[PDB]
Amino acid sequence: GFDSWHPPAPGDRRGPCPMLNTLANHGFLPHNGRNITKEITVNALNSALNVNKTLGELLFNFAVTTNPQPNATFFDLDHLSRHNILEHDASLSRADYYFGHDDHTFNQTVFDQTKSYWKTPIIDVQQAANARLARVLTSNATNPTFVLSQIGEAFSFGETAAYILALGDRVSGTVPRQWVEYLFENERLPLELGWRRAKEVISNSDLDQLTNRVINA
Ligand code: HEM
Ligand SMILES: [Mg+2]
Repeated sequence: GFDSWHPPAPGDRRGPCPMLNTLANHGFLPHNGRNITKEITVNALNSALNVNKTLGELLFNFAVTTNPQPNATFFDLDHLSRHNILEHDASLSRADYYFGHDDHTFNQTVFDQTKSYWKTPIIDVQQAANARLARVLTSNATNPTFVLSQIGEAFSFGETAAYILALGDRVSGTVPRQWVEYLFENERLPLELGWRRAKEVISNSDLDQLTNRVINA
């Protein structure tokens, strides 16, 4: 829960999502990142972040498509790392698969580029959109195998909306820069800096409206 945290050990699976990695480190998800079921996913997202259980189920249904095992009713966090299923190029904190065949390890050089677009202590929708676009332009210019499919692009917009929605204020569309940086660089919730679990339930409609604002910006 909120009061426990420890880093992954050998055998603990981690993937390309900073938030799922964080929730496993806290034990909201199994700390070993394995055998994650619909019920575990829905309960972890609701307990930790106040994600609507309907949204949590939809996200699980995406996640489970990455498990290579036939007829799987679970996923492990490293299944999410399979290139161009849910994972995609032009991430904010991971390298493109092309360069070193590692699209899952946190990459400080990549993240430093993203952070350079967060110029003020509060991130707004415009700065969030700039950071993501800069990553797309950089991958496009440097990765000869760069692809951002229609679905990958929709995912990319949704991921930027997600850190605003889970950590910040969905009406103003703002979030403290330090909390987002803390999440990515520590894979721990920024509780000591004052972050509180969202008091309003986070539903599909909330994610949709914020995603569309990032697109419009
Ligand atoms: C079951 C639920 C979830 C699943 C299956 C999932 C899956 C993923 C995957 C596969 C990626 C990699 C995409 C890429 O290539 O960049 C990713 C990235 C990301 N996810 Fe999650 N995610 C979930 C929940 C969340 C939540 C609740 C948040 C709230 C903060 C979140 C925030 C992010 C962010 C900000 C990224 C971008 C990472 C980057 O660009 O480096 N995710 N997620
Ligand atoms: Mg990626």
